[PDB]
Amino acid sequence: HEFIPSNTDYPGPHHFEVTFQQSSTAKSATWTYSPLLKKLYCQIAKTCPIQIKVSTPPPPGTAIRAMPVYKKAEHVTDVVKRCPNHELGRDFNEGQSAPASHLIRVEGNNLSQYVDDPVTGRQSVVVPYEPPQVGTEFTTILYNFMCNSSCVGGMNRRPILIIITLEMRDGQVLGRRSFEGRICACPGRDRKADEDHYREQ
Amino acid sequence: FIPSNTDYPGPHHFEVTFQQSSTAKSATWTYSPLLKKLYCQIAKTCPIQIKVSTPPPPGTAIRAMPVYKKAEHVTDVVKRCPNHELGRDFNEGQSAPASHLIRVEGNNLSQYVDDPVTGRQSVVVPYEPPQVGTEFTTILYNFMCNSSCVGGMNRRPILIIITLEMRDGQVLGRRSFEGRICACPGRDRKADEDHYRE
Amino acid sequence: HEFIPSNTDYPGPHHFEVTFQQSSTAKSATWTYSPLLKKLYCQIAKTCPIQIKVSTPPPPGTAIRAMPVYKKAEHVTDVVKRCPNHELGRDFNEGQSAPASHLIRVEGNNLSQYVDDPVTGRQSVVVPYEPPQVGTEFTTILYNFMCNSSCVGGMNRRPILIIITLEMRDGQVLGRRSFEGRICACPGRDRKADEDHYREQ
Amino acid sequence: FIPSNTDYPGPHHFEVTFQQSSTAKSATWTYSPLLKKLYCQIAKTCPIQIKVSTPPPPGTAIRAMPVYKKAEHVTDVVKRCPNHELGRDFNEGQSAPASHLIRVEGNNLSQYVDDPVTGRQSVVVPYEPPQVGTEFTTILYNFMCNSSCVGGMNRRPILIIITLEMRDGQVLGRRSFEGRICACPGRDRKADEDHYRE
DNA sequence: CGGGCAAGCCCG
DNA sequence: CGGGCTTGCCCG
DNA sequence: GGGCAAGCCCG
DNA sequence: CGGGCTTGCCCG
Ligand SMILES: [Zn+2]
Ligand SMILES: [Zn+2]
Ligand SMILES: [Zn+2]
Ligand SMILES: [Zn+2]
Repeated sequence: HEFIPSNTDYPGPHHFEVTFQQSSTAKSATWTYSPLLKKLYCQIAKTCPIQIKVSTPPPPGTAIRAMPVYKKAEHVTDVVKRCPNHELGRDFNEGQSAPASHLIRVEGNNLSQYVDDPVTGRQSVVVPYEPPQVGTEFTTILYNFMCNSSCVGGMNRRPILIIITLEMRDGQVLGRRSFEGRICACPGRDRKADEDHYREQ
Repeated sequence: FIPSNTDYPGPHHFEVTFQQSSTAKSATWTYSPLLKKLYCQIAKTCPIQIKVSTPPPPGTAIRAMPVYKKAEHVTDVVKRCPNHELGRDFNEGQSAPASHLIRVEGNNLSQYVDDPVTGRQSVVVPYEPPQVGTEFTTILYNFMCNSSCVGGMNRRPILIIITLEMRDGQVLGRRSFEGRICACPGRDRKADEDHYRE
Repeated sequence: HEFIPSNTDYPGPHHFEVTFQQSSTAKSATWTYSPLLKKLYCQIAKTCPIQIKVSTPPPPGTAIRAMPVYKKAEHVTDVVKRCPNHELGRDFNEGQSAPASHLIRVEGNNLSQYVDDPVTGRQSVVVPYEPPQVGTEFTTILYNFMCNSSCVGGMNRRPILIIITLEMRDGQVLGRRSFEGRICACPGRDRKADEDHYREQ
Repeated sequence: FIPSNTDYPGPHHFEVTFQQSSTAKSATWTYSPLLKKLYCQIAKTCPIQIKVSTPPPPGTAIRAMPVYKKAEHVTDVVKRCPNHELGRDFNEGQSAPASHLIRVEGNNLSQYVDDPVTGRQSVVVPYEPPQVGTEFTTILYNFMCNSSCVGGMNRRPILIIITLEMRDGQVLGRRSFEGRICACPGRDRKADEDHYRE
């Protein structure tokens, strides 16, 4: 029943950590992350891997949820859905399991379930927590974002925050991480432009 | 027929004219006589002037229909893009279908036509004589998508075709002009006119 | 009937002219008229004397209609009424003879009629023709304008035209004259400001 | 019936803060900590942050009520100007009373009170505890008239009184700040702060 | 009667 | 985002 | 009205 | 891959 989802980082018991590994320096690169600005820059409907870590294994049945919220207060109350244009296109909605309205999708996990809170009307996607893989330090979830930030009728130029939540079976919060998201035509350019705007302060 | 263009004044000489407009960069609308092109903002009231040599038949009307200019695209029926069609911004008002690009404001006797087989869409109003002492009959048009709209007109130029016609359907007058729906009509006109000079 | 009343001057077969007498130059004169800009500057709810003259007198039961219309196309279709504040206002609707909604009222005539066409919702005011008071060139009608142009919720800040129509006993327009209206606190100030501000274009 | 705007952080250390905000001339809102004063654009989303250390009481709710600052006018109820109340521009589409100055934006549990005897207007929401990991409960307010509006607050300032209450209407906590609803909060703030040194 | 200001708003 | 043009209204 | 934003065109 | 331009929109 939580309208206006919290976005403050909260490592919780197990020290919940969200990080970004690959970095492909380019203007029109499928994606990249600005640590300085705590902002992910990503191409529409492209695969992008995010890295999740814990020190101590979370209780059984724990899940990981991703949910978008608007950064600005005026808009915060507005639910982040896909724009009409992209929603109704056959592109990407042709025989998917994911609803057409959802902005965030998970790539490569069939256990992934798409939540439409019946009261708060909020949209999100959850997957069960998996402990890395024996050689590894990270549980890698791979996400898809299905609309550009600029998309008219949808996000319409308005910034969003992506909130990753480590949760119990019932939904209790164990860990939280948030970061700004921008779905772009060209991540590198838009990143550099914003990073320079920060340098020029 | 789908869809005639060539201008034809006729028995009553049908003239479509535009009054003097703002030169402003974001003026709700403007007309370039040089380029025979109307530049107008999305959803803004855009007045057009109709003139005839002789008082026409009683059961006669004026219809406006959009069609793509370029040879490739004429086939395609021009409607509103999905975003604007479904978005709440102007469709909340009862009067016109949300699909139609061209809308008529201020007239209640606005008939929105969807040809049942050649799915062309257009808007018609009964012709009225100018009010006493007046040269022009003014119709108020609204254009409900930007020319640039993706999944709609998608940056493709279109002509607006104003036809004077009988209840029968006989087309006694035809006039047309290029249309562009944009954010900054003044700017885009100026820019075009400069580039016609090249 | 008409939903766009035309503004176009139409001198009648009976030579219809709408005139203004000498107009006090003071900053906040009850009213003043710019012949240069063909616009009256009237104080809200003040006696504003209009001069009307004709070459040949018209048939009996011929009357004069005054109706406000927004000047610009973007607003043309909006009917010109009094703002909510002033309409429901107690401050000027005691001594009530007129509908509180009507912008334009007439002072001194009790044949003064208020038309509220229910077809096109168009508000106007009508009085029967009086051949100029004896020895006079013209007929003096007193108009009152009941809202400031700037009035919010009403005609807020949007210019208007006033259309005086020389009408036959049953409808037919015999002559028409229009002029811009601005209902302000300081007509003199606003007049000068306009006229001066025009003298470079 | 004057509401007690006298402040007391009672049992739980009841306090209201304002997050950091833009220093723009016409920024939707801004707060001068220096002056006990919130500068707000009309009908814009204005977030208030509430913090408590020990929350318990179950039926507890939070109400916001406007009152005039200067004592002469304190007796006068703070309603919306007739213009804005009767107007179309912000009323149809919501389920909040047209007369009330203060509205709550992101909440359906919000209830808009009309004091049967006092005729005072207020808006109450149930106390929601901060979400896990989170410092404060963040209530979204909007203010529906400019301070300057004639027929309402005739340029005369007001205070906003946020009260933490038991479902009986028992003041657990109270905090208050002066409000100014204007077109240009940044400008008015900057100017106001300056016109405080002497 | 005119000068001046507050506070909304528009245009560059 | 300012800077600067409104305008109703108060002051003297 | 100028300048900036941002999807996508072009070589 | 990046420089650049068009067209919407907001502001060193
Ligand atoms: Zn989209
Ligand atoms: Zn569109
Ligand atoms: Zn008024
Ligand atoms: Zn108000």
